[PDB]
Amino acid sequence: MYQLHVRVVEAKELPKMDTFGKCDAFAILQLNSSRNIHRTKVIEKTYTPVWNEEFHIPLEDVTIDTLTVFLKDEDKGSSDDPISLIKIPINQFPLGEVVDKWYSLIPVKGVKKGGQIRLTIHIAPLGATPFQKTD
Ligand SMILES: [Cl-]
Ligand SMILES: [Cl-]
Repeated sequence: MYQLHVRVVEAKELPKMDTFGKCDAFAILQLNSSRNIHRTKVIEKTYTPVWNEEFHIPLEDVTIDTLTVFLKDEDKGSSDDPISLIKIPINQFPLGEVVDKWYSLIPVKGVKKGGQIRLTIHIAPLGATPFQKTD
């Protein structure tokens, strides 16, 4: 009955993945290893993508669940090209609080920089208003 509200706000300091242009970045969110897998839109040709997209993900156990965030470059022939990732424990957010923070993405092998991503995260009972403190 707890919901993870995650606003994938923006990222910065992304790598130039190819000689032809800037990154076409999008983010994938996954709860644990479950089927709850969400994707943002692709922002074409920028190192500072701004998505400002909200996702509402039902949670299984707020003491152990993990959110994986995986930043990738849109498929241009070789599948989506991984940039970087982070695994965020759900238990580090006080229940009911709206937490707006930057996170350091770990670049995958062969990638020169991982980027930094801003997420606003709010875990609340599913009937509460998302992205407002649950007093
Ligand atoms: Cl182009
Ligand atoms: Cl939205």
